[PDB]
Amino acid sequence: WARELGLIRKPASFMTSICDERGQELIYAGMPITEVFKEEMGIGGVLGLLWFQKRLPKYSCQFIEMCLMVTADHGPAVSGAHNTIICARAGK
Amino acid sequence: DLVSSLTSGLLTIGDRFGGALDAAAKMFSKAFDSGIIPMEFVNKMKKEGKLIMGIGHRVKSINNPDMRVQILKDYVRQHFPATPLLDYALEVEKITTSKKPNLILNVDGLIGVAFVDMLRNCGSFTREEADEYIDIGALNGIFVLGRSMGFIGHYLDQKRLKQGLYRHPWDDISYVLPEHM
Amino acid sequence: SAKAISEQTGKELLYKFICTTSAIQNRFKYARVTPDTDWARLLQDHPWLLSQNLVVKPDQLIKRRGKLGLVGVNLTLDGVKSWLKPRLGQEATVGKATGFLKNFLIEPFVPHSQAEEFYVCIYATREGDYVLFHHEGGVDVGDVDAKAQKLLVGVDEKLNPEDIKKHLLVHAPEDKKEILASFISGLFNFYEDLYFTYLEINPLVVTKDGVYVLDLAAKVDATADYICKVKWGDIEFPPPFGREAYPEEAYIADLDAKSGASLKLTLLNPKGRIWTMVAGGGASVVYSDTICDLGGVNELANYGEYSGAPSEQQTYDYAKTILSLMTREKHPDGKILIIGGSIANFTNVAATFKGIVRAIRDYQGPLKEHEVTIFVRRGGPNYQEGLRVMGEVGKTTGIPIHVFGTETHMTAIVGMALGHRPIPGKSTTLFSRHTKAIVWGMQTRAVQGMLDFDYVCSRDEPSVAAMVYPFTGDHKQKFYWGHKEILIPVFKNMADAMRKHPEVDVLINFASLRSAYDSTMETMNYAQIRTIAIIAEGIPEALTRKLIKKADQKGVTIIGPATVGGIKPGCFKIGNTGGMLDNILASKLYRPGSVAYVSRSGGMSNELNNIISRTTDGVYEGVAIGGDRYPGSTFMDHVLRYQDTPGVKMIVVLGEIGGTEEYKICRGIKEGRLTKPIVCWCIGTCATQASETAVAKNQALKEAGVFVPRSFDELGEIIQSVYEDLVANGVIVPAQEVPPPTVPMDYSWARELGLIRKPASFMTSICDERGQELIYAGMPITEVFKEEMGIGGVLGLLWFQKRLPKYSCQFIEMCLMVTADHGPAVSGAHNTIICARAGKDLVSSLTSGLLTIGDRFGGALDAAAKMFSKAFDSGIIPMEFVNKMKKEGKLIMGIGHRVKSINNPDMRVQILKDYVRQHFPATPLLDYALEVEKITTSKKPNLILNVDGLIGVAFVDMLRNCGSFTREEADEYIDIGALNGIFVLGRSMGFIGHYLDQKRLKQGLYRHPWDDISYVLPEHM
Ligand SMILES: CC(C)(COP(=O)(O)OP(=O)(O)OC[C@H]1O[C@@H](n2cnc3c(N)ncnc32)[C@H](O)[C@@H]1OP(=O)(O)O)[C@@H](O)C(=O)NCCC(=O)NCCS
Ligand SMILES: CC(C)(COP(=O)(O)OP(=O)(O)OC[C@H]1O[C@@H](n2cnc3c(N)ncnc32)[C@H](O)[C@@H]1OP(=O)(O)O)[C@@H](O)C(=O)NCCC(=O)NCCS
Repeated sequence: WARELGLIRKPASFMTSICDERGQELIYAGMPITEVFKEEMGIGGVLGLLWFQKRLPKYSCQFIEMCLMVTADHGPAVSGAHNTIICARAGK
Repeated sequence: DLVSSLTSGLLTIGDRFGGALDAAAKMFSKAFDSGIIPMEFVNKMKKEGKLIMGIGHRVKSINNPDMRVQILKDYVRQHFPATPLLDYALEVEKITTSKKPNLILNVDGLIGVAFVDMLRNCGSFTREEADEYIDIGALNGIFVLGRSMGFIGHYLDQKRLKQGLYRHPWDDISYVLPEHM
Repeated sequence: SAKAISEQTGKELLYKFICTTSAIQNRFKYARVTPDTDWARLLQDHPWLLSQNLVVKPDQLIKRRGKLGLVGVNLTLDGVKSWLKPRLGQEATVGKATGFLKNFLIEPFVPHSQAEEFYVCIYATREGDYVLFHHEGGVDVGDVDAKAQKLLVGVDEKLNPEDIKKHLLVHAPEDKKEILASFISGLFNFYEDLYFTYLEINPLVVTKDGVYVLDLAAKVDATADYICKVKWGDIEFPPPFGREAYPEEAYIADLDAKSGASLKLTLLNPKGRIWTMVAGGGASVVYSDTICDLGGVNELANYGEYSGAPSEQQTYDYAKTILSLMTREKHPDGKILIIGGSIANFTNVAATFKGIVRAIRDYQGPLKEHEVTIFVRRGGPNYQEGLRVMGEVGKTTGIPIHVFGTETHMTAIVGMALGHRPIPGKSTTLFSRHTKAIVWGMQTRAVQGMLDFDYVCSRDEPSVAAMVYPFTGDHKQKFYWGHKEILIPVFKNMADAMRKHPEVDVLINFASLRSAYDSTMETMNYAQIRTIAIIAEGIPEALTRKLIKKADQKGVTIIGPATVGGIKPGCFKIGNTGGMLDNILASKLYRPGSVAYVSRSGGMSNELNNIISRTTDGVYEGVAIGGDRYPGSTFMDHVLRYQDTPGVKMIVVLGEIGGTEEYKICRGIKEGRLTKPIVCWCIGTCATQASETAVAKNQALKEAGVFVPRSFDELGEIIQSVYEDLVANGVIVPAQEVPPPTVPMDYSWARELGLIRKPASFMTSICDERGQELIYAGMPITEVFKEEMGIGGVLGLLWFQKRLPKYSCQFIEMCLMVTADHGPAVSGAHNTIICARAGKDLVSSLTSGLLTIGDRFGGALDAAAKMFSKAFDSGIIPMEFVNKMKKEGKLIMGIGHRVKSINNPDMRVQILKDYVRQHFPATPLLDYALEVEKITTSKKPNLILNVDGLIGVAFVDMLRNCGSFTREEADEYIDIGALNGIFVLGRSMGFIGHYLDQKRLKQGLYRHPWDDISYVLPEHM
């Protein structure tokens, strides 16, 4: 009540310049979610919005998706995939 | 569950929280084997702009001291033969509390210098073992294994109070977004 | 603070760090004789005592021992042994001080004539250093300023021996003229290199063999240890020669040592009636001055302070020591306790009063038994509630307590106490409403105070353009402009701030003493900065004289070296001057007045704001110049700066004892320079060089047309008289009190004074970290270590919040010893080894091993407890339980092994089973589990009771069969997972061991070869 009638004051931590969840639309970096889906940017476009806070050009967006496609699975011999298999086989 | 709650608490024991246990041993033993005075070690450490690890604490001061530092000091004075690095660290502590009262020699610095004393002034560690166990990280493990009891205690307590999901209210945030990206 | 050093350490530093080609003599030939010293070690350590002639003299900072006759001259070893018998342990009398003699210095006696002894004295002043030399030294010189040749060497400049011969050695002997210049130049170089202040070598004796130094005297700038601790070493600063300290005085000295505040106590009279426990620097000397000026010279008991916001425990200890010192003697006329103080800056008055009234309620019986009268005056934030708390304790205890606030004059409290009255070129316009500053450093409290002042003084533009901090990168700090939230950029280097903001002209230097000099020397070469305020403290006198010199060169004015700043109402405020916005709005410092003032200390500036506010129309521009030795701008520069401003109508000046500046005020007003009415008072008369004392400044200023009150009780009366004369003459036209803008206060301040009531999450019934002792479950950490409960005991405190019995604590230590490492084959140890071989770190290796302890690995600690305790509370015979877990699938958890079967036990289940059967009273569930294992060993021999099942059933049995668990907490912890906690905390030792061991064998990255994979991929998806 004392801040709704506007008299108290509060220093607020956690500055977070990404993804304002309040309001009538889920705004990303500066661009709303309906603009994200109308401008037809893939997940590379929202990687540019959330991580870099820039609307990256449409060749860099496809390059970010190409990087997330080639840095997918590379066999289960390697150590991280091996630990995931050990924890899945322990049924976690 | 227990392992995910304790584990998501244990993945913050880094350099600012609780991982000063090894850097307050490496720094205080790298400035004791290249022997300077404490009053020049502090000058060098401020001149380089880096933090003296294991000398600062957010909430405790000299007018509000933490007692767990005193319980360890009164043990390492008696049962420990020949502990000079702790005396060096106490010298640096009072040099820094003469300026700012906030900067008090932590338990994360007292355990580091007392463990270097216990490794290199008791038996069975010569000088390559007792420096390998500082370089490898056997002093962060003391903090992680000690604080696991507290984190499991906090999991059990928040499980027994039947508390709900946490939401962190928007009046503690101040979103500072760009204009229109 | 330049303080004295002993002759032994002076000669030690001289003989060790001198750099001369001259023949120095008697190097490291001196002996220190104490009352506690022996003689065999002395003869073995210094052999020259058995070879030469000896001169012994007391070194307890005794001045002019020749005029007193305490010097042993030309004696043998038995000569000094027979002469030191009435000198060691006898209370000597020197000047006006009778004190113990406990220190003597022995020198080799030298042969010398009257024409060999000279006088060298290098003492520091504001412009530079004075090298004073006299060709006729000794004790009977007398006139130390009327005969000798002086030479002023400027700051940041060197002294050449040709200049010594030209100005200083004109009347030296010719057979000493070549070596004396070398010794004086080396002595000056050593003086400048070790940061002394006043070095007096008398009497120096240059003879044919070399140079002897008979007596020495030296004061060293004690705050230059951060630059010269390697050259000083362990300096033992001696106290002045006087009476030995009382143990309570030494107790408060120890409190000041181990505290962060300033806790001073000195008992002038342990029998008298007037005790004064007054917080503040200048507040204590002002209260003792108006005790002295009201007939209380002889019966003033103590004087001291508790300044700089002490903790509640520390102010309780100080007030307890004062209330115990005023208790042991009786005074039937009546004892008076003046718990005074000025307006505090930011401290909540109710907390310090809470400490003092704890010390009062601890001494209420003796305080009524000894007829005390407590007079309290305090101001600042929440002084209303603080004085109301003190009035509540005065009502409830029954002792007379008289609380006064900002409405009272500062020292009329001691007026109504003793029975005297009843109890009821440089610039001028430095600061403007377009003046933007640059703060240097992370001082967000001071910057938010300045921005709150800029809001409330009706100023449309913030007076912090940017902050500068090189230890972090460039970012944008979040600050509060009224209700609004603004971003203020903190820059790494000052070049970016002076590039993007060319409108600034003032840098507020909040760097510490180890970076303030370099920061303002980096600042002073920038053209836009025309004033510099250095708020730090500890900066040495040599570095601040170099700052004064470069400020006079570059034309900037400096209000730095130990200050709080200075406030110009309506335009600007330097950091933390004034205090909170409560103080700014109560003292009406938001609209421009017509009075200017100068002070030296920053503690009396708030009282000056209060007095001018209550008795005048406001303050136009007020400045405190600093609490250092050589202030960056003295009183006369600010009075001349006030003279050229069209807004000032009168000027108040608050001076102090020491330093000749009010004489410059006298000469400036007499030589036709000052016209506006000056009011002044020099605080701290209290004299119970005599040409620069406070009564000298008062008698000098009273005659010279300056309005000077008699005591400090009448300062506001004099200022009100001068103001009502100036409003009768029609020059002062007071404006109308426009209402200011309002700021919201603070969530922290509103909860501290207690009117907000926010609901708090995170209920946490464990480990109260706050307060003074790390409290565990309900028991402090000192009781944890005193009652010898191990890590099982602190597990019972943190996890279960009960005091577990000593067999159960040792049982939990036994469980954490058996559930440690069990080989690296297992899933969690394997994951820890793979993350350690991928070179990660301890917490990610242990953590990614700990994320396997679920159901199939580490789940038998809890499943074999829930199973054996569900099927024991349902009343089932062990044969029926084995058959019930047969028809439903469901192999019994906690039963089975791979090798150790029977007549070949587990040998770590046997240790736990032995401990439980020997120590646990009334263990039914282990006996039920042993009946089940006796039934199921008949099927297969290797169906022995596992250790993961035995710890489960022994733990459930311990919880529901020992004390302090009922039965519904005793299976609540089983349901929540205290057994999973036992396994995870046990196996963490093994996983950290595996991390360290794979880090120590220096293993490489793991690849898991394709011979052990067998890909079973589809055909073409
Ligand atoms: C833990 C820590 C963040 C707490 O410090 P803090 O109370 O927040 O102090 P702040 O960072 O708010 O204030 C910064 C000022 O104090 C200085 N300072 C703070 N901690 C310092 C430290 N350990 N060593 C040297 N200087 C320190 C900063 O240099 C800076 O100086 P300045 O006044 O000239 O600007 C910090 O001291 C630290 O990182 N210590 C090393 C890690 C550690 O020991 N952690 C155990 C306790 S959590
Ligand atoms: C048939 C044979 C292979 C079975 O041997 P086995 O040791 O009983 O092996 P099993 O796996 O069947 O034993 C499991 C038993 O222990 C029980 N058990 C196993 N794990 C259990 C657990 N955690 N908890 C409770 N019970 C468990 C099982 O329920 C079962 O008991 P059940 O009979 O009540 O069902 C054995 O008898 C044999 O070797 N026969 C060949 C001999 C021969 O003729 N040789 C040729 C002549 S030269």
